[PDB]
Amino acid sequence: LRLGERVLVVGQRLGTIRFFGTTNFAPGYWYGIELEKPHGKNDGSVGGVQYFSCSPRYGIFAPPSRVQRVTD
Amino acid sequence: LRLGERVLVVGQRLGTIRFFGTTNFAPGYWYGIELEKPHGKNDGSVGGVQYFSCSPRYGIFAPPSRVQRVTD
Repeated sequence: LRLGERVLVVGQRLGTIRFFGTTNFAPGYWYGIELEKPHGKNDGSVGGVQYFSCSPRYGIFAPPSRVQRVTD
Repeated sequence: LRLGERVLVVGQRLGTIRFFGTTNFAPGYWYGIELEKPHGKNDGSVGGVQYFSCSPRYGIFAPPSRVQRVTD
């Protein structure tokens, strides 16, 4: 890992669960989460299909394997 | 994990290494990274102390354990 190298940084963002269920963008069950900061990718909808509703950029979707309670 | 519950979502952000070295904010060696999106926490400095320089919010710092090459 040298200077200039493109990388991926692993981290956690705090948010609130606003949805859990199947979706159109992918198989499986997904949590829809509203972050505290504009670090998200959507407003609760994906490709026009709504799942939950929040301000643009604060919305995000993640599989159970990437969601954990703060108290854990 | 019910609706309304506050949680932590684990994810990865893409970025470029712009620094590696010791710092004032904490012991150990830290990578300073400039993300592609305003999802960071600083402009390359922390508490007035500069390490690298980038636009506000695109800068972030992370320990070796949380940084990985894209090709991995």
